[PDB]
Amino acid sequence: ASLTEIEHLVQSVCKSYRETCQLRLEDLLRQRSNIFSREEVTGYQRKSMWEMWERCAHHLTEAIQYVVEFAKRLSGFMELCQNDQIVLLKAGAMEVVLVRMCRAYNADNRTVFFEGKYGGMELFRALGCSELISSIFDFSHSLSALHFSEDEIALYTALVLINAHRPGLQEKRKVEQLQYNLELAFHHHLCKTHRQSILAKLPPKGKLRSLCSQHVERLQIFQHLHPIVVQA
Amino acid sequence: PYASLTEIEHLVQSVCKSYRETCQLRLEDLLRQRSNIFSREEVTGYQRKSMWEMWERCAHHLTEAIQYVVEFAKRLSGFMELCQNDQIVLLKAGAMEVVLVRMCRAYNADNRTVFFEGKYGGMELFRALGCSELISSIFDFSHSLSALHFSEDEIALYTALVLINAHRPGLQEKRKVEQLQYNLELAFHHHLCKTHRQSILAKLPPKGKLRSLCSQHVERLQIFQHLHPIVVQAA
Ligand SMILES: C[C@H]1[C@H](C)CC[C@]2(C(=O)O)CC[C@]3(C)C(=CC[C@@H]4[C@@]5(C)CC[C@H](O)C(C)(C)[C@@H]5CC[C@]43C)[C@H]12
Ligand SMILES: C[C@H]1[C@H](C)CC[C@]2(C(=O)O)CC[C@]3(C)C(=CC[C@@H]4[C@@]5(C)CC[C@H](O)C(C)(C)[C@@H]5CC[C@]43C)[C@H]12
Repeated sequence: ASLTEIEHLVQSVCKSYRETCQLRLEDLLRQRSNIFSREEVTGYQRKSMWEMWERCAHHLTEAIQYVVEFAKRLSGFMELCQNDQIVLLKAGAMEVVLVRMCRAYNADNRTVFFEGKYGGMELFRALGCSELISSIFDFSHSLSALHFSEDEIALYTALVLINAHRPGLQEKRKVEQLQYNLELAFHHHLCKTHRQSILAKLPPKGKLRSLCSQHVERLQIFQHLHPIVVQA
Repeated sequence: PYASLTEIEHLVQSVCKSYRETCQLRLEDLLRQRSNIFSREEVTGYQRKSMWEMWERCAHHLTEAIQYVVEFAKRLSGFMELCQNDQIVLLKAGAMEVVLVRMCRAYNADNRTVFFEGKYGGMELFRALGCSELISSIFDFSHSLSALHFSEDEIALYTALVLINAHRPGLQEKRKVEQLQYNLELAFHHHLCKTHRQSILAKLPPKGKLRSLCSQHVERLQIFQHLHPIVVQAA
């Protein structure tokens, strides 16, 4: 495609992101000084595994709704058939949530914004999967080190989601073409803003998939269907 | 392993129990409201609404009804043993089909009205949807279902088989679904036998009828930029 087309794709992906970013970055940043006390930590830690999983499913669900609304504003995505839309969301909506997560993560003290205050990974002890949790914290930590702008997140997440490697696609060449255009958009934007250097520092592609499918598997143990599926 | 009388009886109970806990609205509450009918002015207030407003309302009722159907599925212990892919295939194909069966409970065959947003109204309430043939078709279908005079337990067992259908294309563990379907069939037939209700079997909606009605609604939702309503979307 032309320069004008690539520019228009950059603008439309960032617009769609901006409209669906769930919480404003400034609100997340302002809250950084607001940290759970030890007593509040041990209040979280003493909760039933069932209660913590319920909370964490509910945050996952709500964050995924914003990601599906992101996908719905990418005119490329609304052109795909229904099965291919489901395939991309089922594999990618939760991966996008885990990238967006880095906005709510404070690298200075290794804490995340969770339910009104920042807390460290020990807040989630009642989840009973401390290796998974610690790895999630390492992944967000590696993302924080890139210092993403809002627009880099938009462009990077569009690529996470519009992904021709997902198994089960029916219009693979079409998804490949959309993905190709989105890579051009991302690359162009980074060159224009003197930020090409991040491309070599992005996490290995399978890392994100592995972190998500371990979450999905724990949700399944706790009787929650894939969080793309409407439940209550 | 061929299920005992006790095993099949226990299956009848657990399906009816799951239904009862997720039936969304109580039958009594629906029936009591039958005397409460939209006025002509209220009807034309519906009809003047934008296509986008009425599709928003109808998508919203569909979604919420599907959530109760999904919760129905999650309580069928057979269904939680299925793999993730099969769970999706069955709900994508069957959750809204269950909704269109459950709808008959909100349908009054005496005057062909449906309970919608606090009062009963005829199909003309839905004119702004711009698919009058489809809506007329849905009313005929609910009318035909109402003739059967279903009990809640019959809706429970019928709708479990709407969902657990081993012929849905794309199933990866077809054998597992066939096993579940066969027991649900025994459970439904056993219950109908015991209550002298087997005559309803020949009268159940033809193969594909439910599917065609759901696929038409999904297509219209898709025209109005709503993905398949099994997929979580703006709250
Ligand atoms: C993605 C962001 C969003 C941009 C803003 C709101 C968000 C929220 O739901 O509050 C902030 C916290 C995390 C990171 C959000 C969603 C999911 C996670 C999650 C439940 C993800 C799985 C993890 O293992 C863990 C339990 C640590 C987090 C906690 C932070 C949460 C709950 C939301
Ligand atoms: C299934 C029941 C439930 C047992 C009780 C609550 C229910 C509700 O959502 O209020 C009653 C009405 C219908 C039948 C319900 C769900 C969807 C339908 C639907 C939108 C289905 C599609 C049809 O074309 C039509 C537009 C006529 C109906 C309207 C009534 C509704 C909105 C709910």
